[PDB]
Amino acid sequence: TKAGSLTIVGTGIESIGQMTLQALSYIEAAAKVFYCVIDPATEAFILTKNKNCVDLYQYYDNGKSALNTYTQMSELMVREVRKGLDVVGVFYGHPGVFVNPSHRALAIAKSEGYRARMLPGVSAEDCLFADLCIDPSNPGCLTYEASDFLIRDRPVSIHSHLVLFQVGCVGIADFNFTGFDNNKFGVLVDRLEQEYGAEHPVVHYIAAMMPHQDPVTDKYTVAQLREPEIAKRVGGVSTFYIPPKARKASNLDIIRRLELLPAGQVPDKKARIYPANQWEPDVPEVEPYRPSDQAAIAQLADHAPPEQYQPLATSKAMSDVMTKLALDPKALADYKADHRAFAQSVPDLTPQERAALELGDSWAIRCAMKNMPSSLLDANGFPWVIV
Amino acid sequence: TKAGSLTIVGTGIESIGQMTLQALSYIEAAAKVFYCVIDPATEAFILTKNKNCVDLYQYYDNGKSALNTYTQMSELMVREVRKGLDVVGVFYGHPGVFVNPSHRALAIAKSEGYRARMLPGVSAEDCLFADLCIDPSNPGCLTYEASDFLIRDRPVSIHSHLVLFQVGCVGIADFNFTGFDNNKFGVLVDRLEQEYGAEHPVVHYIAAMMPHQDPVTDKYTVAQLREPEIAKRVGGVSTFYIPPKARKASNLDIIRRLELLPAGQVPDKKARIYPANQWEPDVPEVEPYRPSDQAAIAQLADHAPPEQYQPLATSKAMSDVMTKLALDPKALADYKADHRAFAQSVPDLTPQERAALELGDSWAIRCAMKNMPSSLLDAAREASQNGFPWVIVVGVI
Ligand SMILES: C[S@@+](CC[C@H](N)C(=O)[O-])C[C@H]1O[C@@H](n2cnc3c(N)ncnc32)[C@H](O)[C@@H]1O
Ligand SMILES: C[S@@+](CC[C@H](N)C(=O)[O-])C[C@H]1O[C@@H](n2cnc3c(N)ncnc32)[C@H](O)[C@@H]1O
Repeated sequence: TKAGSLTIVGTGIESIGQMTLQALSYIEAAAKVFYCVIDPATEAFILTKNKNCVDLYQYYDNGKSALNTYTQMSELMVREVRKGLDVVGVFYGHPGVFVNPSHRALAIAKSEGYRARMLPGVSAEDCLFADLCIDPSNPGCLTYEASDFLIRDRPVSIHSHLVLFQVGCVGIADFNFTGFDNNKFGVLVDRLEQEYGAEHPVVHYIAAMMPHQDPVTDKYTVAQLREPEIAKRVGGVSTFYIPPKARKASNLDIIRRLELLPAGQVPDKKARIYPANQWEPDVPEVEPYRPSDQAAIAQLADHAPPEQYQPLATSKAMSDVMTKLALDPKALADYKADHRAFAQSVPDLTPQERAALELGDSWAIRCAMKNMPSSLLDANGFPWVIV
Repeated sequence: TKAGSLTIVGTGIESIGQMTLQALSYIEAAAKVFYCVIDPATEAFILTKNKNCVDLYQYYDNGKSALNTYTQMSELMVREVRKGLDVVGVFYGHPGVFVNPSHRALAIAKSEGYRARMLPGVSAEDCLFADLCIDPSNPGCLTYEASDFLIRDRPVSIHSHLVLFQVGCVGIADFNFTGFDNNKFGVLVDRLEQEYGAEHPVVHYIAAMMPHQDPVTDKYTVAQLREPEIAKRVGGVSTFYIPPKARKASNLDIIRRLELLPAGQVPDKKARIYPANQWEPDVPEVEPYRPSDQAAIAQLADHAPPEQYQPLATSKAMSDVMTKLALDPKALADYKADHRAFAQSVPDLTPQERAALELGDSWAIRCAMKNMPSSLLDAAREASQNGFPWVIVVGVI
């Protein structure tokens, strides 16, 4: 209703490639773009996509508090929203993951009654999972800012993943163009030694920022982090991953109340699904091809899709319109204003496809796009993860 | 040297738009594509981008263990890798976040000496942060699978964010096409009552899967989750967000070791940085425009970029090649195989740009694309000494 909007989007971590299709489309559509990114290829790429961009990075300065910079960054965006423009703010990675000015600007915009939305992006933690070959679900994940971790004495779990952002700037309030002197780093190492022990592994992680670079995935002991040559390697794009120390056992009361037991059984805490976490100290080898695995693979020769499976059965015209709604913010806005009007103007849709667009309900769109078998409907069927 | 590769990529959560540019380019470049996605528009989109796709979802069945299905899905991918093909597996969201077969397939491919890589994507947790307007950094974030949370008695922190995936299938071991009766949901609700109290908020979160839909961001008390009408709403794509019950105070020893109070002390721990988390119970109003904020804004009129600021100073030819390397997997592989030959054949690069690309060093590329000041070039010679952005979470910093 009110003129003016703020859409905050991400670029991902690795230059250009980790930007989402929707982030790109919003950058292109914006009246004005404000950006804070940390590699020039991504900056150059953004400038090719919109003629009215402002680099927010110029609002940092030596001995200028980060908070004054962030107040300024968010005010530059919100000023343009107040003038009635469709504004896009761009921050590297996920624009809401360890970022101050995005949240400020959106909350101000929202409080003054403008449309305000954050679009998710690929974070450094997303890259971490991908590059270190770990899954937050197994065995759970604790994520902290390193200074907050120390100052608020945040709990660790030795049975779960621990991820620490900003380990290169422990206790730092003021910006500096030649980087952080991280001489309170030893305080973090003290905490890690107390929680995990001197010989426990810490993985120093830096996601590749350019498409041809390898990630840094260097394992050190907690004690090695005290060596000057090693502590020097930790910088402003460094994250630590600390693997679990032990496997947590199962709670017999919950096992009973969930009915996961037929008489006596033995699914051990150390009996793991392949593959095991390679960073975790003293983890045994797990066999990828056990007899049960071999038997499942043997069944592939006789495989047919089951009766209840729903094959895709759509059309070029329907696929085109669903793609357009995802990749054209203008088309989406029109559809959102008037389902019926929009749906009538779409060429080459079948009566079912048109009807389904008119309603906009998930089931109608699903039936138009998937053949639902008879065996299924005599009862929206989803995959999960076993941990 | 060994022929064949496995690249596993995500599609994000919201249909089509949340796919990354690199996920798309790998899908297009693949010899064979294997996918597991949960909306038809994303599925249809994938099929327009590659001619040799296989839907992995057909390997689920009633009375077939999930583990057997996952062994099968991974083996379909790795079989094609062993034949020397560039294979791409595709999973919705981030392909390594609450997903079994991706990790298995990659670990096998890696162990047998094939090129193997996972490309990250946008997870449901990423969507959650964006839609619920929260930052994992403030005040820290614990993320669990709901059944594992109960069975292993995983610890909560009442001072940090808690995110629980798979709240719609508590204790469920068998696959079935017609969904699941979440009959053991009450076991989760008891644990949440124990940890947080009956009146503590729980946010039922479902990210929009189609671009036109709105997310579900429905706040309930723990007690309200016992009502059948409310419990019925929690399904297979439901995640719970539980906000902090209290703010944690600061440690005086660390405040002293980090030298964060020259004057002694201030009088507050809940004098928050704007904005506050609007899901927290009894969160006070935070002032966005304090006198210090107004003073910072007043300085915008006279602002000039500092001397040390590095303006972009590149060329179309350089921007084009860096974009190509990011969006064309074949160009990237060629470049990686021989930096110098690749660099020689790029048209219209300046001598510095060519030299930078020949080396491949990130510092050299940066210096070819930005007008660097002497002081920053001085510091780099005698780890990367650049000012990078950082978040402030602790008010006293
Ligand atoms: C202000 S935050 C911004 C994070 C960003 N919004 C994201 O989505 O990851 C800066 C911190 O993110 C992490 N980070 C940024 N780039 C990284 C990279 N290439 N590899 C590993 N961690 C990184 C580091 O912990 C760094 O101190
Ligand atoms: C097997 S996992 C796969 C997760 C996916 N790889 C990702 O990156 O989020 C399924 C679980 O993810 C979460 N999930 C999936 N889709 C979601 C949505 N649209 N909104 C909220 N949570 C979702 C739910 O917790 C669900 O039970």
